[PDB]
Amino acid sequence: EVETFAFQAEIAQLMSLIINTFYSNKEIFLRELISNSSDALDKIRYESLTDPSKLDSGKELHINLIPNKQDRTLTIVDTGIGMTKADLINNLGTIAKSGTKAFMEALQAGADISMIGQFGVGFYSAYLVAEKVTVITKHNDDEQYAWESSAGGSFTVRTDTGEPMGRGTKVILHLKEDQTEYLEERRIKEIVKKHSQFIGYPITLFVEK
Ligand SMILES: COc1ccc2c(n1)C(C)(C)NC2=O
Ligand SMILES: COc1ccc2c(n1)C(C)(C)NC2=O
Repeated sequence: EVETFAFQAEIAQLMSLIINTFYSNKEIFLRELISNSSDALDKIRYESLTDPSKLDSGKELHINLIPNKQDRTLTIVDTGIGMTKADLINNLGTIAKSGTKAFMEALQAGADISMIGQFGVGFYSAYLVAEKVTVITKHNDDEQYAWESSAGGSFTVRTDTGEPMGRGTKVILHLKEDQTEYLEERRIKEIVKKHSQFIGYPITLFVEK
């Protein structure tokens, strides 16, 4: 059973701006997704201080970067707090509305797309490099879900029947045909070192076979 939802008009507008604007410095998408993963990890770690049982779904706090050339995907996996169904449909988008308006105003005043994370809507930079984004997520208080959007104004949510993740979030970037440099080990290594070198969780860059 697949549910289809419309983005808020303001978020659709943000996504079209990201897709349509000419802007060569696309690599910052990775910093933004890793930053989100670090925030999610910080959150479950803080909650576990007063309720250790929140780590019964997995003690390890880490980020994995997994390229796959056959599928032309780059996956950013974390074992952070995860997202509930309400997070996926409502909560994050509610919070994103104000960040989007501020980001739009900053751009008109001379900011650039690389500053998107300073407004709390860095996730949508994924559409600098991906034609489709799939998000698999599992929060301790909810079931495992799959969210997906190719932009165009809509997204879907369904219960996920794939491999159980335990707890956390996988962001699967279905890369655009001209963005496959982000599958290469040396390129990902370079970007992590430049923009994410002090993240307080181990980042493991998987190798392809
Ligand atoms: C990467 O997984 C998550 C899970 C929950 C949350 C987030 N990311 C952000 C976007 C940092 N805000 C949340 O509430
Ligand atoms: C997976 O990490 C995130 C971060 C921010 C956001 C999202 N996911 C969705 C739920 C797609 N909407 C957001 O604003």
